[PDB]
Amino acid sequence: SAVKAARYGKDNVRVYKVHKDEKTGVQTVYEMTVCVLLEGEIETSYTKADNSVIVATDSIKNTIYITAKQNPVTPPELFGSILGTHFIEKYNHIHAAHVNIVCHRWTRMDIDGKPHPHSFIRDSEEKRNVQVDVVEGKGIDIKSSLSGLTVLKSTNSQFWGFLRDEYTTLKETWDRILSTDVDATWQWKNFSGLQEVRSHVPKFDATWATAREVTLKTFAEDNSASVQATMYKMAEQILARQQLIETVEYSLPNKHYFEIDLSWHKGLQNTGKNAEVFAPQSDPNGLIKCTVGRS
Amino acid sequence: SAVKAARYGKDNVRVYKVHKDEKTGVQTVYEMTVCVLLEGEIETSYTKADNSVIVATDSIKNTIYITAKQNPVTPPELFGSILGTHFIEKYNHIHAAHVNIVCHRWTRMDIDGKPHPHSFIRDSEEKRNVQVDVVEGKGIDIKSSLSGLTVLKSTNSQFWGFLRDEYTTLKETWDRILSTDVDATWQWKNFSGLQEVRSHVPKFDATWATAREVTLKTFAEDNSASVQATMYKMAEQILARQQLIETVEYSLPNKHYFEIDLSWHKGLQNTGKNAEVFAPQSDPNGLIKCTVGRS
Amino acid sequence: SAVKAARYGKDNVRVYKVHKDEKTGVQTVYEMTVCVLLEGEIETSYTKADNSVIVATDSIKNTIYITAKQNPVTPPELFGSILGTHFIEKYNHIHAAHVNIVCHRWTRMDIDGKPHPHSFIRDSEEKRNVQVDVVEGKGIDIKSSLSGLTVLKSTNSQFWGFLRDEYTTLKETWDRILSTDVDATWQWKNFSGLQEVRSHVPKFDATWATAREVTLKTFAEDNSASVQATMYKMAEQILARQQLIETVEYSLPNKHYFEIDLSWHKGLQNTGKNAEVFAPQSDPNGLIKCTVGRS
Amino acid sequence: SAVKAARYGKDNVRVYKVHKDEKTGVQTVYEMTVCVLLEGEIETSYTKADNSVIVATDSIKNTIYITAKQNPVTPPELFGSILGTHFIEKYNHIHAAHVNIVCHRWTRMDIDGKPHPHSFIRDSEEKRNVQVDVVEGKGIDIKSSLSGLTVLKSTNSQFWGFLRDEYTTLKETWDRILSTDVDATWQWKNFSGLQEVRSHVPKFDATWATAREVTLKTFAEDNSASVQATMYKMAEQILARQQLIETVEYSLPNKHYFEIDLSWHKGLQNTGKNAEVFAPQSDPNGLIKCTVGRS
Ligand SMILES: O=c1[nH]c(=O)c2[nH]c(=S)[nH]c2[nH]1
Ligand SMILES: O=c1[nH]c(=O)c2[nH]c(=S)[nH]c2[nH]1
Ligand SMILES: O=c1[nH]c(=O)c2[nH]c(=S)[nH]c2[nH]1
Ligand SMILES: O=c1[nH]c(=O)c2[nH]c(=S)[nH]c2[nH]1
Ligand SMILES: O=c1[nH]c(=O)c2[nH]c(=S)[nH]c2[nH]1
Ligand SMILES: O=c1[nH]c(=O)c2[nH]c(=S)[nH]c2[nH]1
Ligand SMILES: O=c1[nH]c(=O)c2[nH]c(=S)[nH]c2[nH]1
Ligand SMILES: O=c1[nH]c(=O)c2[nH]c(=S)[nH]c2[nH]1
Ligand code: NA
Ligand code: NA
Ligand code: NA
Ligand code: NA
Repeated sequence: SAVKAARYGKDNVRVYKVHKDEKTGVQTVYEMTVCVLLEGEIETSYTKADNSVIVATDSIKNTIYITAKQNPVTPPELFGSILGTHFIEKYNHIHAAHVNIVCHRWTRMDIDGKPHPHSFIRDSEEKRNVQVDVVEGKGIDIKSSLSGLTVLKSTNSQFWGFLRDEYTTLKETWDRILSTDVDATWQWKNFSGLQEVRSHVPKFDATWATAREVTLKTFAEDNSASVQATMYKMAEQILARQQLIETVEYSLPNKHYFEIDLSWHKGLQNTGKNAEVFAPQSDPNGLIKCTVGRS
Repeated sequence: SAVKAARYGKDNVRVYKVHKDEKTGVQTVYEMTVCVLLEGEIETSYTKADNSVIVATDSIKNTIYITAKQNPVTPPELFGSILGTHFIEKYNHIHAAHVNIVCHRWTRMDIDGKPHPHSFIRDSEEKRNVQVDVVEGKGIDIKSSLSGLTVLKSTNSQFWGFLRDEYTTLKETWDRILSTDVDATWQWKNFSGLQEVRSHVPKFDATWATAREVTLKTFAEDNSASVQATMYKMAEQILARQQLIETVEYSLPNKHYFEIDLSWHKGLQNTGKNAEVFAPQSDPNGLIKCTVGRS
Repeated sequence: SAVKAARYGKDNVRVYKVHKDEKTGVQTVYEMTVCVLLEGEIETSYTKADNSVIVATDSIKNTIYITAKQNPVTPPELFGSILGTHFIEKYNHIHAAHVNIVCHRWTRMDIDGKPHPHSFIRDSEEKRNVQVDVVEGKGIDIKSSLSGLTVLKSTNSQFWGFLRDEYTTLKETWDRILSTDVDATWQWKNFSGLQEVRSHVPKFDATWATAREVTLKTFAEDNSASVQATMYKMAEQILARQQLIETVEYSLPNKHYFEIDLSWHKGLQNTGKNAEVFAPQSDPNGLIKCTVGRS
Repeated sequence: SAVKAARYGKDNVRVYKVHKDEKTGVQTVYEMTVCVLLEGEIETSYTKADNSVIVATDSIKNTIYITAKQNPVTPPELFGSILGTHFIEKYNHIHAAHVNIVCHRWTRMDIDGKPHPHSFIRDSEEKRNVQVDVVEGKGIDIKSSLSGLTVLKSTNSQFWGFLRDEYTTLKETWDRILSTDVDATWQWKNFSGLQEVRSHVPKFDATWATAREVTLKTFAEDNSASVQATMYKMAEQILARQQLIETVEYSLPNKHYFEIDLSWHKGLQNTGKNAEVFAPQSDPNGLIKCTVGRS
């Protein structure tokens, strides 16, 4: 036998950081969950019980906290690039570092219509994420994403004109509910190293804001022919608004809301134009994916 | 043997309802999860295989949807009272109906600074709940609550002066992080029946807004001596602002954020006034409860 | 305002203990999750910021580990009684201690048909639980339970003869699937204190084994008229086999498996006696409860 | 813009099937969760609102149930190959079908030491899975796996000799607890189509049994130098026992159990050889991966 691929590290590392402005007295908090997996000349730890090549996962954890102490943790594209660069520079035998960051929401509270200097709310489980792959000799590859953005529109979605054969029972519709959990990922141009990532730092928060804004406005305003056609519109707009990204990927479930025929009970009309009460369906669900690139 | 207590029904019934204003073109959505458990002269279904006394759970489900078609589903205190009243009136042998409602958030979207007529976002997993117990001969007992309201303050929490003995290792602190998931419940005066519940309908949304506002402002502004002392302040203020509630109950976890001593690494100072990076702890957690009534 | 009820403590405390027999070389492991909530003369911590009455939750955590070091952790009825007794004896102002224990499964592995001396498997998420309430002046109240025992029978369940009215659509059946997650609780006679609990220690594991065996055999062998009638049989048998318990409580969901009519496709017959492929339903679910006592 | 990749279909489709032997009266149940994603000449559904190319996801769901009615659902490698082959043969414009199957455990009950003909238990959340990729022109690619197999050994694990530098605080150990959730995947030789998959059908259950047996016995018997070294041993043994698989992949978390120093309390000794009570850690966790192929 032979090792064909190997990586190891620390997952589910919870990290909080606070920034304090003691001129203004305003505090700002950041919370994330970090994973770091390393690759390199490590196969003998698997084949020969040679632990000399292992940077212990506990030491990887220590390194996350130390790096967070010594650097800004935002934007996450930058923090992940600094962290991954550390590992491949510090350790001659480590040749790639793979950093995932899940960013959790702590939105400043407004109290009596003024922002509070040190109190925050989790306004939803939506996440902002990065995957930063630092590969020695080959730069830094970054994917950015938003996930867990759960939305619903009650009309201005349609689905008709689909293939119909002996497996088909679904009725065409010109007016349905559409609800989904948005997972949207933008893939950046390869960066040559940390310096280039630093040179683009303002584009990271700006591109996440553009992706979110395009998602929300397109979802709300598109009289949707299908999940596929709406998601494609979102992707092309994001590509047109940030030339340093190469592709945009969407993964959208179709979280179904079924009409309920009540006409068996006192003639009640609850279907079609009369549909008011629906049964949200936990499973199954459609799942629609696409990756959009430039022509 | 003998049956001492028995109840049965349908749980986890997902319900959506839409309201359409075709003068303004504005749609409004509501989504909940309902459970209904019935009690009455039903013991023979357990002891003698007598199913004649059972209102099938599927029929209970049908009844939830029909009631939702025929009535407003808001406020949930009203909807639960209508639903529970139906069961004890319709069925001579059913003497109590226990209705739980979990209300899910679908907040209208703002697009380009205007509210959208039919697009919504799940802005957090915070719930609004009711437990409505309709008991024949004895009125309607309602508990209202908010749950899953997750908050954090980065300073202006303290914990010192606690008991110290041979089991104690915890250091006193005059400046700590406080984070919790708020579960707050207000218990209404018994209502004599549906008419009385209807007569108070505006107080339900108003009291939920008061509880939420008091929670948020007290959490943000109290320089907290302990979780106990802060939660008590919230409860007394809610009681002073709604005379039709009898008690306020809080259940608050203390979701710990631990300092990380890094001085073992290049002398790094990250404790006390220098604390910037912390380790959020998933478990264990303090859990602090109280029920506050009037003197 | 006034405090009407208050309790505080530590939740979600994970605990492992190992026993090593260095005559036989056999090791045995135990893993649980513990919560302890205390009551007593503590209201001033809520109303007056008086932390002197608080046994810090961290010290409660320390106490769980110390008690686990100094005593057997099995059976959980005993461990919870020792722990709760400690708090009300150690602290004059603490008058009740409420201990919940969730016991996790670590079943010894068999390798090449022999039990392994120190390797274990989690053979399901079924739990064994206790709630032990130690109340000064009033003894020790113990509830024991098994939960998360998930079972299915593919036939020999029926449901017919139920009430039928204008809310009913469900078809009678003489042959259905029955699946549930069993939650079964037995409530012990009040114990006067720790000595009496100790005097009954072998009855705790024996009664849990009886409850489990009765559950499994009755579920498998009863040609069930309804969930209610089967669960009642289980409860009466457990009461007849342990005179020191006063009541048995069951809470059983009816996790539905729906037939799928495929006759629209090439005449396929998949209903009634021809039913082979079914759609398991995640929600909603029936929920059936009863508490059985002695006549 | 241009579509670079696209796939769509139905996820989270719950399926039960029963087999009845009415000579022996024995029933056997199978339960799974299925996902099917299709690829092909479908980009115009995204770019031009052309739904003519879409096989509706509801029809994909119908097709899963129909295929389950008409064929055995075991072994899952076979069922997934039949299902995926259907889509690329039925639809000229569909060129790949990607089928995931999660198989749930329903183990026959033993009652009074005899197997019961129609009653079953969920003996753990361990799953058996397949990913079957049917690609027109290019055969069938199958990955098989076991996941959620949670194990613990209380001794006969070590971790010493790892790299030590200014980021290292971890103490070497010659006797630790090792616990993990096993995710193990074997990748089969490409099959030319359904006929070849059928020709190997007995090897699927046999190879899953070999992988499980090798995992369990190696975990229990290896005096482990590290997670890496133990997992590698498992992989090489599986490769030596099934020549039709090309690689074996393991992904193992190191679910940490920390010693608890209690010597601050009455001199209690609970570390090193005296370690009996431990704190299981929910997060973070080491994560160790490797893919093993043949030399
Ligand atoms: O692409 C990745 N996504 C993740 O969410 C993740 N988590 C860990 S660990 N590695 C990775 N890689
Ligand atoms: O937008 C949709 N895309 C699909 O592929 C599909 N299939 C079914 S069913 N509804 C929908 N809706
Ligand atoms: O008090 C209750 N709370 C709940 O969340 C609930 N759910 C069901 S079912 N009954 C109840 N009762
Ligand atoms: O506010 C608090 N109440 C407590 O009872 C307690 N115990 C520990 S530890 N921290 C805290 N904080
Ligand atoms: O009766 C109880 N059951 C539990 O599961 C639990 N958990 C905590 S904390 N107290 C309690 N009390
Ligand atoms: O055993 C049952 N009890 C019930 O109350 C009920 N209701 C429906 S529907 N099925 C069942 N089955
Ligand atoms: O490789 C896969 N694994 C899965 O668990 C899965 N689920 C769906 S949908 N496709 C896939 N593909
Ligand atoms: O087996 C192990 N592999 C590792 O890479 C590692 N790191 C730490 S910490 N413990 C362990 N154990
Ligand atoms: Na390197
Ligand atoms: Na009645
Ligand atoms: Na006391
Ligand atoms: Na094809």
